[PDB]
Formats: sequence, C-alpha cells, structure tokens
Amino acid sequence: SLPQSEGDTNFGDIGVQQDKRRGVTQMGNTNYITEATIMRPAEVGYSAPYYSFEASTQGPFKTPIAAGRGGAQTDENQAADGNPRYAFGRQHGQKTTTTGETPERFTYIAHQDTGRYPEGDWIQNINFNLPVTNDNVLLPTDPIGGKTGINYTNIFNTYGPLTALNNVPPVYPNGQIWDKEFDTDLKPRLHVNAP
Amino acid sequence: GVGISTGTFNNQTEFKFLENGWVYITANSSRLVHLNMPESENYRRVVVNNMDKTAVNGNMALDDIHAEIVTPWSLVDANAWGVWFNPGDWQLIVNTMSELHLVSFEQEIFNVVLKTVSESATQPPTKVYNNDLTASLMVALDSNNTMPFTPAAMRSETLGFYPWKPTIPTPWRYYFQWDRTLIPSHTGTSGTPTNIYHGTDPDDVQFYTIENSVPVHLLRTGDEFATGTFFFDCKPCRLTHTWQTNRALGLPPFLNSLPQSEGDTNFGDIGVQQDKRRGVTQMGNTNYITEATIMRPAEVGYSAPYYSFEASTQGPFKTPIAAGRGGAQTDENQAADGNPRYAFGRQHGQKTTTTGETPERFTYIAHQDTGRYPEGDWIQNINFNLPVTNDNVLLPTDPIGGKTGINYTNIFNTYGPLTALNNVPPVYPNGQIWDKEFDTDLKPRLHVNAPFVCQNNCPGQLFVKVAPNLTNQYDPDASANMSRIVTYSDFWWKGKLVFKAKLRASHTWNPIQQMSINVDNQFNYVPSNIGGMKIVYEKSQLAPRKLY
Amino acid sequence: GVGISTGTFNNQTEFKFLENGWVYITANSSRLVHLNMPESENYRRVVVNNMDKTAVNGNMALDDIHAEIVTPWSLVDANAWGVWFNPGDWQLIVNTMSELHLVSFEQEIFNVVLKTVSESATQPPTKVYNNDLTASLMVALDSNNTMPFTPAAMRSETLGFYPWKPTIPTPWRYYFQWDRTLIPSHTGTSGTPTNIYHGTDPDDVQFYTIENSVPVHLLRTGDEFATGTFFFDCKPCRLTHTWQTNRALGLPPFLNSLPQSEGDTNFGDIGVQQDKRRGVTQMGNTNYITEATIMRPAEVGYSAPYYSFEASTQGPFKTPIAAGRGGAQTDENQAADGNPRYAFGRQHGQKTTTTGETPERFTYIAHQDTGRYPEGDWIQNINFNLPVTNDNVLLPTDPIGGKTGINYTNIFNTYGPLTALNNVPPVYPNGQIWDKEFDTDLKPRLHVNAPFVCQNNCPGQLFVKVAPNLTNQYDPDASANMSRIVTYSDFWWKGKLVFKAKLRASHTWNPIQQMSINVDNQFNYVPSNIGGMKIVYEKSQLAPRKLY
Amino acid sequence: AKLRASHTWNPIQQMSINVDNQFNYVPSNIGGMKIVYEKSQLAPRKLY
Amino acid sequence: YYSFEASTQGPFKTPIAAGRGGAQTDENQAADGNPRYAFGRQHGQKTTT
Amino acid sequence: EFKFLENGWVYITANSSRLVHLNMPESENYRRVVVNNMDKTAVNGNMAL
Ligand SMILES: [Ca+2]
Ligand SMILES: [Ca+2]
Ligand SMILES: [Ca+2]
Repeated sequence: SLPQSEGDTNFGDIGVQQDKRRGVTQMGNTNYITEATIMRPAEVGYSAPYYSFEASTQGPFKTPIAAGRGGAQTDENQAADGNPRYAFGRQHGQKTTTTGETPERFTYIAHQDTGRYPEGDWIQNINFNLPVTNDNVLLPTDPIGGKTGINYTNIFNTYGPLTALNNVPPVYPNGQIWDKEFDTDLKPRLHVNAP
Repeated sequence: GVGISTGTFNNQTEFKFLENGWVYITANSSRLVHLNMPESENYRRVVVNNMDKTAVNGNMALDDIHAEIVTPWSLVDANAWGVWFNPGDWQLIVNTMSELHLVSFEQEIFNVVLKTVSESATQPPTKVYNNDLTASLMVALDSNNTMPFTPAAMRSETLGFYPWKPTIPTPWRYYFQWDRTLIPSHTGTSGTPTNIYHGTDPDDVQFYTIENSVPVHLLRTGDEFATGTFFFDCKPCRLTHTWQTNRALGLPPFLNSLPQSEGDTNFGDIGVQQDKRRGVTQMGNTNYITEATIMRPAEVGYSAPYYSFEASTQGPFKTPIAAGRGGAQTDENQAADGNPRYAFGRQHGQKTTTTGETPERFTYIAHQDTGRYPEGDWIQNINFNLPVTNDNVLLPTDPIGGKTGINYTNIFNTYGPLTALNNVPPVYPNGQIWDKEFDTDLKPRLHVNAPFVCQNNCPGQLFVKVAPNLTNQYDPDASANMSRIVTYSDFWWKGKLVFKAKLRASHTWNPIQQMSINVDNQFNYVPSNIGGMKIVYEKSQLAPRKLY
Repeated sequence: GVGISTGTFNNQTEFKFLENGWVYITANSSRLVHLNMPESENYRRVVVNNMDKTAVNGNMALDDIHAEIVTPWSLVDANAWGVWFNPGDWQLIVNTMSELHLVSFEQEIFNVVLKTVSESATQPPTKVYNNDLTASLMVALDSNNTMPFTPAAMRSETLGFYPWKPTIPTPWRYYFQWDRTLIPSHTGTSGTPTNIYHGTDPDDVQFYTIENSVPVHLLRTGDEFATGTFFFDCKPCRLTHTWQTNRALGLPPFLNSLPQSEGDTNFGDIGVQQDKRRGVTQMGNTNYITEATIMRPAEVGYSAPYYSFEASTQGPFKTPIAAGRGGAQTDENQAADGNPRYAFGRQHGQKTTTTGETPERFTYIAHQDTGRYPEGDWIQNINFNLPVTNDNVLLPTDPIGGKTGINYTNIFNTYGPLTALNNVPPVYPNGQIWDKEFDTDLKPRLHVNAPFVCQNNCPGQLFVKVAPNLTNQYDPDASANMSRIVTYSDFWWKGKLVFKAKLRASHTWNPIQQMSINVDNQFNYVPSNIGGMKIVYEKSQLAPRKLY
Repeated sequence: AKLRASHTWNPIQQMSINVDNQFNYVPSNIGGMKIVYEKSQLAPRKLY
Repeated sequence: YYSFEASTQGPFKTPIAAGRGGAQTDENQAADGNPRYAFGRQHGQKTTT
Repeated sequence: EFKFLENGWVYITANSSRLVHLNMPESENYRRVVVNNMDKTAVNGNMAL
C-alpha cells in the first residue's frame, strides 16, 4: 500500500499481518516477523559497560570504548559511546590573546553511526507473549543491586563473533597521528588515541 | 531475428569425479520468468509508521517503522539452495561429501518476449494479447556493486524452486536513512513512553538511481543477454559436525573399578577420593579435581544475552547469536542458541495445492553441539565450600532487577580469547547461499544468514524492467502520470553454479548417520494425484568429526 | 531488422583523473523521445501583431510583433547543463575544479519505432496502436550550418532533465524579415503615437527549406543514425571568482596608528593629513590623496545605461549588460548589473507534481564583483572645493529632462580603453552551454547567454520528422490539405559531452566556500512519497582568486 | 590519498566557510589567532 | 569467576586467561584463574614419601 | 604540496618547520619521584580522582 498524497505524513503500508509474513528470523518460538525481529547478517557496533573502572596492580582506571555515534544528536549518551574530550590552550588552538590558566576544550562527536542509545534497550523472557508483562522485562529503568541509579545497560556487554566496527577517525587539530603498538602476544584490534 | 531461439533450457546437475576424491559439481538451473510493467515510472521516497502497534505499552518488539526508496526496477535473485538442487541431489551431497567449495557463477537471459494487452471491452468484455515486436526489455547488471545489497532470500522473494513452474522477480527497493526513538515499557507502565520519528539526517542521505550508475541494455525479441563467469573467493564449508563439549576433551579419568555385569546400569568407578586426585585445575583454592573442575584447553561455544534488543540511530533490533545446539533435543532453549526460523510458501516449499495466505515454516535445529542449556548454569562465591549456601550462589532461578522472569543468564556473556565456535551450516532449500561482507574496518568472524561470505567482491545484482510503451498522446508537462500501452514480458533465465567437493571415507567401526527415504517421509518427494508438490527442509551436517 | 536493438542506454558521468591534476570528464546522457506528425506538411509565413497591447500609451516594452517561418520539422536540442549533469556531479565540479574546457560532442538515434493510431470508433469509442514496420522517421543534420541558429534554451524548450522521464523535441521555426515602427509614449501622452508594421524589404528575404539544403535520412525500425565526433574550439571557462574592485588594488596606506584593543570597532589610523600624503593621483588640481582619489592601474567593470531600449529596422529591444555583482547583496540594483532571470517548468526544474501553467523562476546573482551600485555614484565640478556645493554636483538624485524618476546614471556609460571585465558564469541547470558566434566583421568580446562561444563552426542542428503516411486516396491537385494515416514515432536519443578540467589546490590559511547539503535544502535532492522531483539551481564560481 | 567521485544523485556534505564561522580563520586587530576543531569523515558510504 | 556453564553433557568451569594484576599477598586467584597442579612420587613429590 | 598522479591518487607532502627555545635542566640528575594525593581520595566517593 503506497501513499497517494504528497507529504511525509502520508505513510505507506506493508499490508500484511505481522504473524503471516515470510522471511527469516532467529526467534524459533514465534511467528512475528518485525523490522526489529527479522534476521540481519551480523551486528554493527556493540554494547560496553559505562563509567566502569577496573583495577589491577597499580590502581583503578576507566574501561575504554570504541564506538561511533548511534543516536540522534540532541540525544546521545556520550558516556555510552565514549566520545573523547580535548583540553588544550594558547599554543594548540585556544584563542591566543586569552589570559588565565583555564584551558579550552571540546567533545568530539563522530559522524559514523556505530554507537548505542541505552535508554532504548530492553531484555525479555523467551516466552515472548506481548504486551510484555513487567515481570518478564528488564528495563534500563529497573534498578540493579538495589541502586536506583544503576542499570543493566550499565554493566552490559554485547561484543561477540558477529561484531563489526570501524576504526577511530582523525581529529583536527589536536589529535595524535600515529601510535606505537602494544608489545603483548595478542594485540588490540585498534587504538582509541590515533588512526 | 523475431523467428528463432537464442538458447537452450538446461536444469541438469552434473557430478564430475576427479582424482583424489575431489568432485566437480555443476548445477544448471533455468526458469521461465514473467514480468509486468511498473505501477509507476518514478522513484518514490516512502516512510512506514505503525505507531498504532507500538503505542500500546509492552509492544516495542513489533516496531516496523523505516524509510525506503521504491524503484521502478525488479530484482532477479537466485541466491537460495532450492533454486539449484532437488532433494535427490541434496542426499548425495550431504551423505557422501565432507566439505563444499563455492567456485563460480553465471547467468543468461534468452528468448525474450513482449506482448501487449488489447482490452476488447465488449460482450464479456474480452482481452487480446498481441506481440509487440519492437518493444524492449531493459537489463541492468550492477557489476561494481554501486547499489545497496538486497538479498531476496531474507524475505523469501527468490526465484521459484521447480523447473516446470513459471516464476517471477521482485520489485526492487532499498533503505533510506531516518532517525527514530522508542522508549521501552511494559503493561503496567503509566503514561506514554516516547515514540518519535525525528526524520532524516543530511549527512546520511544517499539517493541511488540505476539510470545514472549502470549501463542499461535494451533487448528485443531477437536479443539475448549473457554474463561472463564470476569466480568466488570464499572459505570452504564443512558438511560434518562436532559433538564434543568442554566436558569431552582430553584424557578421561582412569577407572580403578570396572563393571562385571553387562548392562548400562552397572557403572564403573574412578575409585579415588575427589580431593586426592592428580591433574590440573584452574581453581587455586581447592583440591577437588572433578569432571566439571579439571582444566580443558579452551572453551567451545559461548554464552550471549537472550531476547535482548539493543538500540541505535534508527530504532531497536535483536542481538544475534551464533550457536550450535548444546542440549538434548526435547530440551534446548532455541532462544539461547538462536535457532533460525523460516516462513515461506507455494513457490518455495509450502504445499503447492494449498490455499490462503498463511505461510509454512520451520525452526532449524543444527547437529553440532556448540550451544548452551541456561538452566544448567550457576555462579558461586570463590570460598567454594560445598554444599554451596544460598547466599553464595546465583541461580538461573534467582530474579534480577526485582523481575521474577529475568535471569542473569539472560544478560550473561562468556565470549573471550579462549572461545571456539563453528560457522553456520547450509539450510536446504530455503537458505541463502552466499553473502556480501560488511564494509567496516573490522569485519565479523561470520554471518548468520549464509555459509559463504565473499572476501573480495560478490556477484553484482541483475535488475530487469519493461521499457515504457507510449501511446499517440504523451505530454511531458503533466503532473498527473501519463499513459502507456499495457505491456508485459516473458523471458527464459538460465544460470550455472559450480561447487567443488571432497568425498568422505569411513574411519570408525560403527556406521554413521545418513539421509534416507522411508515409509513415513516417502510422500514428501513425489507429486499428488492432482499434481501438488512441496519441498521439505533437510539437514546438512550429519556425520561427526573430532574436535580435539 | 525489425526484431533487434541497435543501441545501449547510458547516462553515466565518468571522471578520469590524469597526471598533473587534469581531469577528463565524460558526460553520457540518453533519453526516450516522443514525436507526433506535423499539423501541416507545408511551410507557412506567419506574422504576429499584438497592436492591442502597444496601442495603450506607455506599453512599448510589451511589443511582440515579428514574422516567422513555421516549418514542418522538429528540433532536437540538448544544449543546457541540466541535460548532462545531476546535482551530485555539479557539486564535485564546482567545489573541486578551477577551470573547465569544452572538448567534443556527439549524438545518436537508435531503436526507432513508428506506430499507427486506429480509431476504434464504437462503444467508448476505442483506440488501437499498431506498429507500421514500413513507416519512416526522417533525420536531417545541418552540418554546414546553412539554417539559422535557434538555441531552444532561450525559450526553455530543450530536452528534459531526467534520465527516467520520456521527453520531446520542439517544432522548428525561424525569423523572417519585417519592417516595424513604434514611437514611445507615456500615460499622459495625448493622441496616438505611431504604431506601424510596414512589411518586408526585398533585399532581406531569405526563405530556407531543409529539403533543398540538407540530405534527409529515412530510418525504419531496424535503422540507426549516428553523428561523428565534433571537436569544439572555445576559450576555457573559469570556476573561480574575483572580489577586488578598484578600491582594493595595490598597496594600502601605511597605518601609523594601530589598535590596542581587540574588537573590530577599535580602528587603526593612517595618521597623516590627507593633503600631506605621498603617492600618485590623476587629479592635477588638488593635493588630497584619498582612497577614492589615489590612482589605480585601470578600471574593473563599467557603467551602462539601464532599462534602455534602442530601436532599429524591426522594433525596440533592451540594451544588454555584461556585469558581475558590485554591491552588498541585500542592496544591489539587478537592473544596473543585468542579472538574468529564468522561467521554466515541469520538464526542466519546476516541481514535477505541480499543476497549472505558471512557470517557476529565479534571478541569478553572481559571486564576482564586477557590478555597480548607482546610488553611490556622483559627478562634480573640476574646481573640486569640498564640501561640494549643490551647484557643483550631479547626484543620482537630481532629475534629468525634468523627469523625477530619471537619473544620469540611467544613461551613463563608462566603458573605455581601461575597462576590465570577466566572462559570464555557468548557470546550472537551465543555462545554455555553447553558442554560435555572430557573423559580423567585428565580433562581441563575449555573449551573455552562454560561457562557450565557438570560434570556428558550432555543431550543426539536428532536425527530425515523421515521413507522410498516405491512405488509398490522395490527390495532388487539392487545395484542401490531403489525408494521412495518424502516425507517431518513439526513438531513443544518446549523446556524449566531454570536458577537460583542472583540479584546485589550497593557497590561503582559511577555508573556502563550498556547496553542501544541509537540514534546509536536503529535500530538494530527493523524490517525494509520490515521486515528485525538482531541480533547484546552483551557483558555479564559489572560490575567490586574486585580480591583481 | 585517493580522490573521490560522485555516485548518488544528491549532493554530499562538505566543509565550508560562512557568515558564522568566518572569523575563526583570520587574525584579530590585535593579532590573536585560534584553531577551531573540525571533523574528518563527512561523506557517507554503504556498509552492506 | 567461579562460573559454570552447561551444554549437552553437563556443567563445566569457564576458563580464564589472565596474568596477576594485584600485589601478591592480595590477589584473587579465582578472578585470574591461576592453575593448580597435583602430582606425586614419579613427577616431583618427595620420592621417599 | 599536493602532487596529483594518474588514477586519482594524490601525493601529499607536508613541510613544517619551527623555532624551538630550550632552557637548561633544573637538575643534572635523574630523580625517582612518587605522587600521592591521598587527601583527595581520603574522602569517600572520590575514587575516580
Ligand atoms: Ca550520521
Ligand atoms: Ca549432536
Ligand atoms: Ca563577492
């Protein structure tokens, strides 16, 4: 069913009951073929725990994120995607005739959409059965560990054998250009500081 | 050239046995395709918005909104196993070969025909079909792959599966960028969540046209189009399955006590206190060497969150799983392993003499044991100390987030540097055969939709369309869409797909599993008294192989 | 040959990067053209006389009378930017290249088709279109340019601008000598001025016929017509703009006093009495060296009379202006600079789904500053003596001839041996590309309608027409026009236009202007949900360059 | 590096000076400079 | 850590590939998965035991 | 400098030169120094600092 009147408010329509469609799905116990349900080759981007500090022999440190920008800019969650922030001054970009020791800074937001919008996630019981019942859904709104400010998305990780992502983009003019590689037996697939 | 054929119909499968147990398999397939003129000659930018469904709290998963560009072209897709092999060939391959290689592909179009419909509006009124020997069929072959890749198998819109039944192509259309936000909720949820379609981001707009990017060929009745041969560059696909799980790797414990009476109820016995055994373990604070505790080289398979939907710039989507079948079939958890389900009909497997729009379907369960049985998992405090106390165990029975229906296994992930898994197995006949690879800097280790992923370039798509057949009165300056003579085309399609396989040999004293006809399935491979056919799905990797 | 194609549809734009930053741009464009038989098979000598409009004193400018010869032939014209490039290509050229060269051109006609209309006058009554495999399309290519040059872009009757929308040619007709007199007047004017059409002068009569001066080709369905390649001989066109006016040429005055506080409101100061400075001036009777007084090498741009109509043998006509845009856009005086205005529709840019006969239009404003701002001019007595006294200044505010609405700037002209100006810039997509040169002894230094003027010969025009399809009864001796079978033709047109351009490099610390899509224009480059298209005009010379 | 070519009917995103940013690429009357950050990957490409 | 997963033939421990992050006195050998070796007489244990 | 070669391949050469100013070291020896801002982290909830 196609639109007969100009205007992006005049929508088209698939025109076939969701449970009577044809196609492939990775949900063996239902007949619903939805745009959120139908099968896709693999997965673009991944979910990582945010504002996570891990510890080892010399103290705590933040857990790095390699992510694009999945989410309409106005909305985002720069923590979830790990956007870099740069502080500098006088000799590297800040207005030359400025005074005082307060640096200049900016948070770089990439164009590539390989990020995530946590508030959009959710997990549900395999019986499916919609509309889902409160007891069969874990929302980025339900508390974890009793804490009112902690999600599951907060410690969630969806990296796996089907994960596809892109390298980091150049950042003019404060970005580093090249970088030495770690001398470990197994190397990282990328670095977050230089392309 | 109106009066002579330009081709030969061929639907034979040839097996060429070479030296060293290597087989050359040539799959010829040809079909009669029927094509109607486009409803419109323009490209349309259309948005779908079923907010009525998702406006009901707890229906997030039924989200269908997206934007697409509707083109006046049709896609001729033959990427599905059923197009090339019949159940007879599949049995020969699956029971005999041990691995399969995808070599080359090529298609051709011949004996084109264009008729015109004359509406003898009178008496009944009648219709008349006449040949239009000057009309043209338009053919475009996107060899550089400029256009977006849209594999019809995904929506079961591939070429039919019967050499003697005419078929058709599918209208071509592709995705167009849009920005969408949908906040999750459940039945109890109060108020209205947030369900917004923001629109389109300028930096992501890509409007593609076949006219501007591909050379179009005009074929008349005496014309014919051929493609050269295309050689694939993919990894071989194995037709064998592994059965060992972490529990069956290595040297079993020596039994100091053996059974003296036949009967699988008369057990043997290791005969050594669990805390006085020798061997290696990765649990530094205990002396228990158990079959669940002893060390294994690495890990077969992994745990992933199930019925997990993640969100990004254009709405939510399910988190894919690449898993075998760990768990006695009767028990399983197809959600946990992500078994695929296929819905299709009449032209691709569903009983031909059926009626109604309800499709046919099945959930494919693999033979390889690389899956998980969640209800079997559990986590415990490092002090160990058995029997474990309720406060030192997290069971797939204890609730998370207060929710009574959510586990930890539900959001659990055990993928890491020690993870070993296998690729996806073929799925006859509804499966897709090959797939293009993502153009990202870091690629996936596999795809869940097809066994063969083109490392180089995949074969470009073939688009076909009926050129406009105008009447005496046409006016370029006319908002209201013009008039054309009703025209349609019929042409024969022919393709050749070549694989290369390797013959198997016996290695165990016992027989192996094999596909076979029998009293029960017998009638799923023959026509009915009315001529009704159907193509039941089969499995590809019967036949074990060691893992370690 | 009725059953096979004679061509390939191609509408790809190819960019071939050669050594030294030189690009080879090949523009392929092809279209489906629809053609109807002529209303008449004879040449008509027709006169147009709208004396009813000009009979009203003060309407001189609405004069439409002329004489033309109406021919039974049609003109296939493709001389307009929109025919060859889409907005995507134009952005690449305009943002990257620094100059453009016109190299060669060639066309072809293939897959000709001739149908016949059968009037099934009954019931509805119905119509029937049948192929007439023996009918012929007539093709004439005026290679020696015997015929008058009539560029269809002038009246927006060029080939359409969309690869997927069928198009049409325009009926051909040309001017025929006539003598006309029209005396100017205004509303107050008493009596009737003098509005006469004297007729035709014998020494200027030129009746042209295609049959007598060009070889005509007869094409049937299996036929095809091709042109050789034609190589242009024109000057290169620059894709850059100058911004310096006489006021920004040379060494600025040294400032003895500089600003000590940031802010463009904190000015610097030359610091030297205006009558005690050093430098050169062209005002022998004063010692004032001002920025408006100091000498400059020559003069950029010139002043011309505006809304000036001159008259000769066949009536009045506007006086052309070749000028840039001198004057902050908000202020301007588009009359003074002669900005062009373009009206067109549906087939050449106006929204495709629009209705009604009102065209779409725009006034092109160039980037180059070679224009004038009249209100800024003034003339003064040589004694100088400031502040100038009212009796020694003529302002664009003092009336001339007693008229309160007429200036001196209005009839002013400052063109001379020191005048420097630039050629006209491309205008996408409605602009004409090339133009034939006047065959006078002394040529113009430029044309205001196209950037490329053929110095040698331009490519001759291509005329097409449906040969007469007679019925059983035809009588040569019949005043009343005979009878023909209703016949029409449809054929594919294909052309290739090759340019040669040069890639730009950065030279200033700051970024330059560039064409870009954005939230606001985004939807002017994509189809609507109904399939409506439109092609918005763009500018060609963004990117400055020094003048001196 | 490798030069790009057009492939879609519509224009693509491009960096450009304008009334608003104009003065971030020029000195002040006092000679003050600054270097504002820019983005590098404007211009889409298909993923699949 | 101290995670047992299950499949077709019963539960099994989830392996860890890790060094020793943490001042030895403190550690969490479970978290890093340090291996433990038990043997005797013929492979290291005091021969006269 | 931008050098356009055949096949749309560009050779970009970036020359950069600067005047560098250098003062003598405060000390001619190597020092092994420890930084300890326990005053900040001694406040519960400031781990990240
Ligand atoms: Ca984006
Ligand atoms: Ca098994
Ligand atoms: Ca300017």
